[PDB]
Amino acid sequence: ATLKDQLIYNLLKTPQNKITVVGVGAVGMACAISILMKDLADELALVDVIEDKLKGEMMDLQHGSLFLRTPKIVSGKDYNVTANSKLVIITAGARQQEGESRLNLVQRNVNIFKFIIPNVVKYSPNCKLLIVSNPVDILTYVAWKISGFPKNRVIGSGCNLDSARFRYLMGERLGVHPLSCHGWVLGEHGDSSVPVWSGMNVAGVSLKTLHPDLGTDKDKEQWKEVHKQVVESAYEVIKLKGYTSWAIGLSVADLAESIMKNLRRVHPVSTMIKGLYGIKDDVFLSVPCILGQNGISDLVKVTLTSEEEARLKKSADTLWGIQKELQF
Amino acid sequence: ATLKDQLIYNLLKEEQTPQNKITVVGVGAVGMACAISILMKDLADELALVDVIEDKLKGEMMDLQHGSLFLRTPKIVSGKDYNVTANSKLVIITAGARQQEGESRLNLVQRNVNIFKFIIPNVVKYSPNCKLLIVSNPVDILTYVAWKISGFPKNRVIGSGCNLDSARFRYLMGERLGVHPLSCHGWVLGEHGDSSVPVWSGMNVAGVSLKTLHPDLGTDKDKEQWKEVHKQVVESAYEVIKLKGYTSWAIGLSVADLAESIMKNLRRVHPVSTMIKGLYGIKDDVFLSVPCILGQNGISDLVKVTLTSEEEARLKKSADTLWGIQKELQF
Amino acid sequence: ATLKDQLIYNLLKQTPQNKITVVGVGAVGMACAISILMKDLADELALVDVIEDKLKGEMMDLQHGSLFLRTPKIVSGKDYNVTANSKLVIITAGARQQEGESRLNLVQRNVNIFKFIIPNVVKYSPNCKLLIVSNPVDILTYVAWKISGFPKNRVIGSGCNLDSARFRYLMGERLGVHPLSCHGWVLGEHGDSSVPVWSGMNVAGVSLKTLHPDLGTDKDKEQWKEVHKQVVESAYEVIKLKGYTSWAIGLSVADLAESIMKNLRRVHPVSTMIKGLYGIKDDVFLSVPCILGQNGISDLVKVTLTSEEEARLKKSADTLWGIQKEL
Amino acid sequence: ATLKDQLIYNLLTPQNKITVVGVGAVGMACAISILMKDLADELALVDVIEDKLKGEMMDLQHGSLFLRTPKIVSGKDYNVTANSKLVIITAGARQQEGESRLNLVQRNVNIFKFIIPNVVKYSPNCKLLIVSNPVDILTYVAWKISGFPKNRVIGSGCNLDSARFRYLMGERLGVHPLSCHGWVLGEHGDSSVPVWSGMNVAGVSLKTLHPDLGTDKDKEQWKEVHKQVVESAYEVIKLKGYTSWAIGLSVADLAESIMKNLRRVHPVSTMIKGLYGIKDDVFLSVPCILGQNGISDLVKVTLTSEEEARLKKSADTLWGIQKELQF
Ligand SMILES: NC(=O)c1ccc[n+]([C@@H]2O[C@H](COP(=O)([O-])OP(=O)(O)OC[C@H]3O[C@@H](n4cnc5c(N)ncnc54)[C@H](O)[C@@H]3O)[C@@H](O)[C@H]2O)c1
Ligand SMILES: NC(=O)c1ccc[n+]([C@@H]2O[C@H](COP(=O)([O-])OP(=O)(O)OC[C@H]3O[C@@H](n4cnc5c(N)ncnc54)[C@H](O)[C@@H]3O)[C@@H](O)[C@H]2O)c1
Ligand SMILES: NC(=O)c1ccc[n+]([C@@H]2O[C@H](COP(=O)([O-])OP(=O)(O)OC[C@H]3O[C@@H](n4cnc5c(N)ncnc54)[C@H](O)[C@@H]3O)[C@@H](O)[C@H]2O)c1
Ligand SMILES: NC(=O)c1ccc[n+]([C@@H]2O[C@H](COP(=O)([O-])OP(=O)(O)OC[C@H]3O[C@@H](n4cnc5c(N)ncnc54)[C@H](O)[C@@H]3O)[C@@H](O)[C@H]2O)c1
Ligand SMILES: O=C1N[C@@](c2ccsc2)(c2cccc(Oc3ccc(F)cc3)n2)CC(O)=C1Sc1ccccc1Cl
Repeated sequence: ATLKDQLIYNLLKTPQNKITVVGVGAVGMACAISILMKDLADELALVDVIEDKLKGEMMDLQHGSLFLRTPKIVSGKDYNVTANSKLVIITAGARQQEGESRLNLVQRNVNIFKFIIPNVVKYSPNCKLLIVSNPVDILTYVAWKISGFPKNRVIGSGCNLDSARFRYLMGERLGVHPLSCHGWVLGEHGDSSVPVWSGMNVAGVSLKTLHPDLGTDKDKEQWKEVHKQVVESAYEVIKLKGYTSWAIGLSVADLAESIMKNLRRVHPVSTMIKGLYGIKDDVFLSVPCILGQNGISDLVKVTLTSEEEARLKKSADTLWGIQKELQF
Repeated sequence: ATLKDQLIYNLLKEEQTPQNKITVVGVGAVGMACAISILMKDLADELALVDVIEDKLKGEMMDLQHGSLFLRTPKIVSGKDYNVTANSKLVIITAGARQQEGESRLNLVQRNVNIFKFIIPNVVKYSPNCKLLIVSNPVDILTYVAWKISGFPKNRVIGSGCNLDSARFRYLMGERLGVHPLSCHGWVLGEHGDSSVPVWSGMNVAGVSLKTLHPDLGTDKDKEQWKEVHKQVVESAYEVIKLKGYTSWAIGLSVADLAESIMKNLRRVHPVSTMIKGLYGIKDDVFLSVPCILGQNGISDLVKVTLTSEEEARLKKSADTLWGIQKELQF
Repeated sequence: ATLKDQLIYNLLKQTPQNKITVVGVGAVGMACAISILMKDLADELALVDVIEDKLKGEMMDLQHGSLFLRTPKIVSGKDYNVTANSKLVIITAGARQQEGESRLNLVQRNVNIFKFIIPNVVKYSPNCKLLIVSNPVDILTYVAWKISGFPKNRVIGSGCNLDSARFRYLMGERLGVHPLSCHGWVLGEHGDSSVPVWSGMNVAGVSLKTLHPDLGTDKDKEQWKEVHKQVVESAYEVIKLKGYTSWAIGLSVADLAESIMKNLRRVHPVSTMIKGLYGIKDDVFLSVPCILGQNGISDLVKVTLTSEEEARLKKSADTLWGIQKEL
Repeated sequence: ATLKDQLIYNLLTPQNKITVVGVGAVGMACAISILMKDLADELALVDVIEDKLKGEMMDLQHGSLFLRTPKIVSGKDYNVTANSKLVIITAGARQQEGESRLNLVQRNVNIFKFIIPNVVKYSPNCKLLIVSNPVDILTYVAWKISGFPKNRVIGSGCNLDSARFRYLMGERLGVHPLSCHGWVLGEHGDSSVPVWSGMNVAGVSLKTLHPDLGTDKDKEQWKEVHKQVVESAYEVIKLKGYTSWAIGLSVADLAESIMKNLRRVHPVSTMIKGLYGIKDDVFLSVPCILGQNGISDLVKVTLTSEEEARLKKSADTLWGIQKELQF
C-alpha cells in the first residue's frame, strides 16, 4: 500500500486569484517577491524566453513555500501556464542604460509586446494588464492597441513610483513619514513628469498657500529641486547599482493590492487621457485613477494651473509624436 | 522663516535611539533578499546596510528608500563604516564568496574566514549586545568562526543552518502528499550541505508517523524512494545555481523567519547552527544544525532529538567532517 | 453638475469574488467578523441576524473602521439576498451554553434555527462552503449537510480546531515553547467526549510518549491527562468568568477561513462525516484531521489510533449518532 | 528527570509591552486589534472586575496559536503592567439617568486618581493613551496626575471622528477612505470642528472646486456629512448599546505609529495652550506627529475665524470644568 494511500483518504479529485508576471529579470522578480509577501494571489505564474533562468527563479521561490501563503507557483515559456489570471504584469524587455532615455527603448520593447500581448490575451481574456516595461506610457498604449481590451483593463505602473519617491523626499525635508506627506507627480513616467505644487499638503494644510514661492524659481527653499531629484532618481540608482528593482516591485504590489482587493484607492497610473486638458490624441499618461477589480473605473479630474496644464500638454505631445510612428 | 517652521511646531529635540534595529552586512543577492523580506515583515524600526562596494551599497539603499511609502520601517541607512551599525539588536552576515556551479560550500571556508576576521570585530564594536545571524557559506563553520572572533556567549551566535534545508524538504514532502508544507513535518539536521541528516523518525502529518505507516521510509529497499527527497534537498542549491547562477529568495525568506522569532521573542523551534559539544558523542566545539528555541536572547535552549543508530552515525560523520576543517582554521 | 461629477470622471457603469457571510452577529459572529476583517480574507463581508437593530449597529461599527481595513464592502440585512454569491457562509447563530450546561442540551432549539437558515443560505449561495460554529457543532454540521443537500466536502464544522489550539497553548506553557512549535491533536466530539491523541504529541518530531511512556496514563507523575481535562473544561471556565467565549473561536474560524479562501491545503481538526473509518458505519460527523482548501474538505488524514483511542472515538461517535437519528 | 528536561537542554523583560486598562467593550476591541497587528511582545490587562478580567485574558490566551504575542497577562494589581512602552486607558464609570456633566466627569477623575499613579509607578517611561470619556478633560487629568511631559500624554480625541468622516466622504464619492482626506479637530464629540479647507481627493481641494462646501448656502449640503459624524455616534449606541470595533481599530492605528516610531500625522488630543488664542492648560485634537516619544510635533492648521472661534469656545468650556475639579 502506498504511504499516501495509508495516510490520506481522498473524497474528491481552478485558481480564483491568479497573478502572472512576464519577465523574470530584476523588476519581474521584485514584483513576484513583493506580491507573494503581501498574500495577493493563490497562484503565481512566471513566463520568460530564458528557460534556465525561469526554472531557477521558480524553484528558488518554491523553496520558500513554507514561509508563504501562495500554494502554487508555476512557470513556462508557453503561455498556457498563465491561463485564467486575474492580473498579468508585464516587466519583459530592454532596460535603459546610464544616461539613456526610456524613450530610446520604444522599438525594442514594441517588438517584444507584439509577441507577448496576443499570448497573454489568448489565455486570460478577462484579465487586467499591468504594464511596467519602459517607456511605460507608450507601452501601455501599445498593450491597449494589440489586446483590443477596453481602456479600463489596461494600466501602466506610470507615476505611482514617481509620486512615492516625491513623498519620500518631501518626508525627509519635513521630518514626517511619506504616508502623511501628500503630493502628486503626474504625466510621463520620465523626464517630462509634472509636480502638482497646488495639491501638496500635510494634514490638508496647503504648502503652496503657506509658501506661495513653492516650486517657482522665486523659492529660497528651492522645492523645484525635489522634483528634479525625482526625475533624476532612476538615473542615479542605475549609475550606482546598474538597474532599479525594489521600489518598482513595491509600487507594483501596491497597485496589485488595490486591483485584487477591489479597494477603490486613488493611484497615479498611465491611462488614456484623450478628452482632457485639450488632448485630442490617444495618449496614455499618469493621472489619479480609482483602482479596483475592473482596473481603472474612474479618473480624478485634477484642477491644474495654466502652467501645470501646459506642462502636461507638452508631455502628451512628446508621447503622441513617438506613438504616431508605430506600426502593428 | 522656512515652510517646515510655518507648518510644524516642534515639542522635542531629536532623541534618536532605535529600539528594533537590524543590520545586513553584504548587499549582494542574499543580503538584499534578506533586507526586502525583513522590510516586508515589519521586523525593524531601523535597517542598516554595509558593504565594501560603495556605489552598489548607495544604489541598493536608495532603491529601498524609494519604496518607503509602501513600508513601515522609517529609517534606512548604509555605509562602509560600521558606525551606521551602532545599537543593532540583530546583525545578519551575508558577505562573501558564493559557490560556483558544482563547487562545494566547504571550498569557500578560507576566503570567507579571511573576510570574517575584519567584519566580526567591527560589528561587535558598534553593537556589543547584538545577536549574530550568520548566512555566509559554509554557514556551520562560519558560525563557529564568528563565535570565536566575537567572544560572544554561544546563545548570541546563530547560523541560518538547516532552516532552509528543512523548509525545502517540507516543500517536496508536501508536493508528494498534496498537503501544504506548513502541515508536513520533517527535520533535516547537521551540516547545511552534502552531509545533512534527514530524521525519518520525526516525519509526520497530523502527528501520524510516516515511518510507522511505511517502515521502508528512508531506506534503499524503498519502492517509493523517499531517500530521493533528501537527495533533492542536498542538490537543490547546485540545481538552482546551475539554472540562475545563485540562490536568493528562499534564503532571504528563511532568514526573515529566524529574525521574526528573535525580534518578537516567539520561542519557536528552528533547525539552526549551534554548538553541539556534549551531544551524540561529539567532544569538540562543532557547530551544526539541531532544533533550537529562538527568542530575544538568541538560542536559549536545544531540543534533544531521539535518533536511530543510523541517524546518529550520519550526524556524527557530519560533525567529524566539520571538526576536521575547523581544526585547521588559521585566524 | 454635482461636486462628485466635477471631481470624478466615470469610465465604467460585477458578481462578488471573495465574499464571506457571517450568520448571527452575537459575541461569536462578531469575533469571527473582526478576525476575518483583520486577516484580509474577503473583498465583501455580509452579516445576517434576526435582531435588526443589533445587526445595523454592528455593521455600522465595522464600517466606521474601514479606513484601517482592506475589505471595501460591508453589508447587512435580515433578508438573505445580501448573502448572494458568498464563497463561504459561517453559521454562528443560536443558543449558547449557560454555566454548567452541556452543548448537547442546545440540540433541539438550534436544529429549529437551522431549519430556517440553511434553505435561505443555499438559495442565494448554492456553490458556497458552509462553516458551522453553532453548538453542538458536530450534530449541527450533520444537520446543515442534511438540510442543504450539499456534498459532504462543502459542509465543515469548526470542530476540534479550537480544542487542539487550547491543547497546544497548555503544552507550550508547560514546555516553555511557542504553541506553533508544540504539536498535538484533540479529535472527535467538540465537547466532553474529545480524544487526546497522546502518540502524536511532539516538539521537533520528538515523540513525547516515547520519551515519557507514562504520558496520558493515570500513573503519570506529571499528570499530562490534566492538560486534556483543562481542554474539556476550558469553555466551562471561560463561561463561568465572562459569560461566554468569543476571541479564541473567532481566531480559530479565521484560521479555517484562511485555508478555504486561499486554497492552502493545510491539515485542520474539523467536523466531517467519518463514515468508513474506525468501524463507523453511520452518517456521524466529528473531528478528524482534514485537508482544507477551495472545495472545503478534499481529503481526510487516517490517524493511527491505539485500541483505547479508537474505542473512545467510537463511543463519541455512538453518542452523536443516537442524537442525530432522533432529529 | 522531567519530560521537559529530557526533551529540552537549557543554555540560559518585555521589549515591546502594551497595557490596556479597562476590559470593557472598548478595551477588548483595542486588545484584539493590537494582537492581530503584532504590535507587542507582551499584552497586560487590568480591571476592577476580577472574574471578567480572568475570563477575557483566558479567551485571548486560548487563541495564542493564531497570534505572534507570546505573553498575555492580567491582574487587578499593576505589577503586571511593569515596563510597558504604552499604556492605554479605556476604564470608566457607566453614566446614570439623572447625572449632570460635572457629576460624570468627577466620577471618572476619581477613577483616574487611582489608576494614573499605579501606572506611573510600574511604567515611569511609558506613553499614556487616554480613550475614556470626556477624552479631552481626562487627557488633561492624566497629564496633571502623572507629572509626565505633555509629549507622553495622548488622547485618542478626534482620530475616530476623522475616521468616520472619511468613511462617509468615501461613501459619497465611491473612493476608499484611505484616498479620501479630511480632518475633524477640536473637542471629541458634539463640538468637533470639520476643517472644510483640508478636504481633498488626490490633492484636489473640494472647497476650491465647490466654494459653498460646509456652509449653509450649499445645494449638496456637505455640512450634513459632519452632522452625520456627530449623529452616527448616537445611532450606534441606540442600535447596539455601545461602540467598540471602530474605536479599537482607531486605537491600534495610533499604537502602530507609537510602537514602530512611524512619525505619521494623526488628529489626537494634546495641550494646545499658546495656539488659536488659548491661554489655559486645555487639551484638544490637532494633527500630531506620533512616534516612539509620543507627540514630538504638531501641524499648525490655518483655520478660518469661525473655525478658530469654535475651538476657543470649546477650550473655554473645557477649562471651566477643569478648574472646579477635585484631584
Ligand atoms: N517605474 C517603471 O515603470 C520601471 C522601473 C524599473 C524598470 N522598468 C523596466 O522594466 C523592464 C525590465 O527591467 P529589468 O531590470 O527586469 O531588465 P532585465 O534584463 O533584468 O529583465 C528582462 C527580462 O525580460 C525577459 N524577456 C525579454 N524578452 C522577452 C519576451 N519576448 N518574453 C518574455 N520575457 C522576455 C528577459 O529575458 C529578461 O529576463 C525594462 O523595460 C525597464 O526599463 C520600469
Ligand atoms: N546559508 C544559506 O542557506 C545560504 C544560501 C545562499 C547563499 N549563501 C551564502 O551567502 C553568501 C553571499 O551570497 P551572495 O549571492 O549574496 O553573493 P554576492 O557576491 O552577490 O554578494 C556578496 C557581497 O558581499 C560583499 N562583501 C564581500 N566582502 C565584504 C566585506 N569584507 N565586508 C562587507 N561586504 C563584503 C560583496 O561586495 C558582495 O556585495 C555566500 O557566502 C553564499 O554562499 C548562503
Ligand atoms: N468552538 C465552538 O464551536 C464554539 C465556541 C463558542 C460558541 N459557540 C456557539 O456559537 C453560538 C453562538 O454564540 P454566541 O456567543 O454568539 O451567542 P449570542 O446569543 O451572543 O449570539 C447569537 C446570535 O444568533 C442570532 N440568531 C438567533 N437565531 C437566528 C436566526 N434564525 N437567524 C439569524 N440569526 C439568529 C441571535 O439573534 C444572536 O445575535 C452558540 O451556539 C455557541 O454555543 C461555538
Ligand atoms: N474616545 C472615544 O472615541 C471613545 C469611543 C467609545 C467609548 N469611549 C469611552 O471609553 C470608556 C469605556 O467604554 P466601554 O464601552 O468599554 O465601557 P465599559 O463600561 O463596558 O467598560 C469599562 C470598564 O472599565 C472598568 N473600570 C471601571 N473602573 C476601573 C478602575 N478604577 N480600574 C480599572 N478598570 C475600571 C470597568 O469595570 C469596565 O470593565 C468610556 O468612558 C467611553 O465613553 C471613548
Ligand atoms: O461613539 C461614541 N460613543 C459614545 C457616545 C455616543 C454618543 S455621544 C457619546 C458612547 C459610548 C458608550 C456609552 C455612551 O453613552 C452616552 C450616550 C450619549 C451621551 F450624550 C453620553 C454618553 N456613549 C462615546 C463617544 O465619545 C463616541 S464618539 C462621538 C460621540 C459624539 C459625537 C461624535 C463622535 Cl465621533
